[PDB]
Amino acid sequence: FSNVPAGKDLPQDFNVIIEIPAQSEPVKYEADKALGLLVVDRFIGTGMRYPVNYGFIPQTLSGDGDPVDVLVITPFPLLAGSVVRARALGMLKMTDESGVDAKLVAVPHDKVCPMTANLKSIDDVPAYLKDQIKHFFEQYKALEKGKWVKVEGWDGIDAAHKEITDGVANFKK
Amino acid sequence: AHHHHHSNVPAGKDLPQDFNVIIEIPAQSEPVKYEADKALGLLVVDRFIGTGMRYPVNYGFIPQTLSGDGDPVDVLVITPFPLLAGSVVRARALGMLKMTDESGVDAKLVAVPHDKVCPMTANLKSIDDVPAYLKDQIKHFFEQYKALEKGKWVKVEGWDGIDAAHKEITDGVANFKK
Amino acid sequence: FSNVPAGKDLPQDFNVIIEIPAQSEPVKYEADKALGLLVVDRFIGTGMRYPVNYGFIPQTLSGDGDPVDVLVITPFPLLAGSVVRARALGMLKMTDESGVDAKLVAVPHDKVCPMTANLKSIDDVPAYLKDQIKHFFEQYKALEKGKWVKVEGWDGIDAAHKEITDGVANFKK
Repeated sequence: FSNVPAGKDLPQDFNVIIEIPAQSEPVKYEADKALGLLVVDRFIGTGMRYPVNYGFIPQTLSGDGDPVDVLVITPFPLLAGSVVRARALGMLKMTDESGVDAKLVAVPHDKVCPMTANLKSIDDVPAYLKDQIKHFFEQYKALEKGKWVKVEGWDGIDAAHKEITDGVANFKK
Repeated sequence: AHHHHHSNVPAGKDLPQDFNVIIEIPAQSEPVKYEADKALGLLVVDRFIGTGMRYPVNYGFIPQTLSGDGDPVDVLVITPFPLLAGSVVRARALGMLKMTDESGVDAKLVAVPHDKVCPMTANLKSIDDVPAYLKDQIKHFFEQYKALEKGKWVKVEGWDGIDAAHKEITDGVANFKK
Repeated sequence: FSNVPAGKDLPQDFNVIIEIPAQSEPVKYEADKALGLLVVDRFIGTGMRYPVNYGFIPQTLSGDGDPVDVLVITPFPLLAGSVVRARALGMLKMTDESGVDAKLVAVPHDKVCPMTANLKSIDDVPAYLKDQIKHFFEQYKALEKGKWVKVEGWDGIDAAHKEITDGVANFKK
């Protein structure tokens, strides 16, 4: 996660470290140090599973103190902790109760995943998947307090690439 | 069975109503038992359990209890999605499932998590609150889970209440004390 | 894997180390030693999952430099890296763009898995399961240029035991 380059040919050709695999259970665990065990923290959202793989681009800083943030679309889930060579489709833009959030949207390299090769951009994503992606985030916080999420929409590849370019630059200081 | 008389984690922050449960088996797990082989340094496939029915619920134990010898208090955690094995969940009692083994009475505690870990189970106050469907799947699991094995049998006796649950917990923690 | 004996009573009674659990995702990973992580290699075949367990018999050597290959039928998948006590049902014979390949077909020992006990030969194996297994292999390299697979048919317990027997001997040489 630390020694993983951002990409072989940036910003078109980037690496993503998987965090949460598609279809993952909506449950947050939390290592107790003082204990050496995983503790069940809480149950996330209204009970909907993660609809895509979620991860990050290593060696990036997105002005969120966080790394650049990626939703990776694949026909089968990817292992948490794995690294996938990827390419951008675009981005999901959201507003929060505490600001703005863009998630990058990606598919793997065509040689890795030949089945996603027909997905040239975000407009190529079936409407059902896109609708499951946005709905996930709209229900994610659900319930909690004075928390919420509004999906503002989708941006394109060029915006994706800018997020990536800037992320790689920030991270260098 | 369970009440024969010949860790780091605490039993609860407010016994007996408020306890901790270490998950051993997640819900919906394959009915297959593996055993670590010390020599080989590998998991060996031990047996296919029962008749092929998956675990209808999460199974774990309350730490720093003894219900019988080398038998901690036994717990069936109800949660809308499975819990990682070796994970710890703060729970509360709903009641009990009462069973007879070829080795005596086996009483499983039933539980949901804490209302702030799992808001979805909040509406479940006792075993009567538990949908009929889940209740039937849980006792059915247990009816069938020794099915394969010579000289082994189970006899599900029925459900007990939150009071009986709470008493098992106390005995449990007390017996671990002795 | 190398600590592991071939069997407790060869050839009828043998051990299989599981590599690929049944129902596994058709996704191939690869450990990158410089990185200390798993890298997503490739999405395999046309997207059909592995229809059976796959492993090998330790302390063997088939005719081709590899250990004896095994297809292990079980009601439920088996953990990769685990060892199961098994018996033989027969063989699946294929032709390849580069030659032949025979796979051993096994179920676990009756006491390990009572529900496979009625399967005494390959003829007892449901046709659906059989068709599933063969189709998997036929569609597997499918989508690779100059790569193909042609299932020729099945052989019986005697050929299975022979492959085991010869395999054990080869390893000793």
